[PDB]
Amino acid sequence: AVQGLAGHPVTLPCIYSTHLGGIVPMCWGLGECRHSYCIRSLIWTNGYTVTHQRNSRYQLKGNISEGNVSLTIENTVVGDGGPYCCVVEIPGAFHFVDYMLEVKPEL
Repeated sequence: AVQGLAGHPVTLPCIYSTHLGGIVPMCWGLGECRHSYCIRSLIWTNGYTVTHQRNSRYQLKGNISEGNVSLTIENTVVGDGGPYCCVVEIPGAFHFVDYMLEVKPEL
C-alpha cells in the first residue's frame, strides 16, 4: 500500500510507453480496477491533456503526452485512503494499475 501523510500530496505512478502504445486516453478511478475501472472517475485525458477531473485536488503533474499519467492527490486527508485504479486505453492492450492508498494522520 502506498503510504501518504495527511496535509501533504501523494503521487500514484501510472506510466506507459507512447512509442509503442501511441498517445492515448487514460482515466483514474476510485476503487479496484476489476470492480469499478473508471466508473467513479477522478480523471480523464484525451492523451494530451486532462479533459475531465472530479475536483482540483486530482492532478496529473507529469508529462502526459510523453506517457506519465501519474496521479497526484493534493492536500491529502486520512479519508483519501482506499483503492485507486489507473487505466490507459491503449488499443488492444489496456494498461491497468491497482493501488491501495493509506494516508497516515501524522508523521
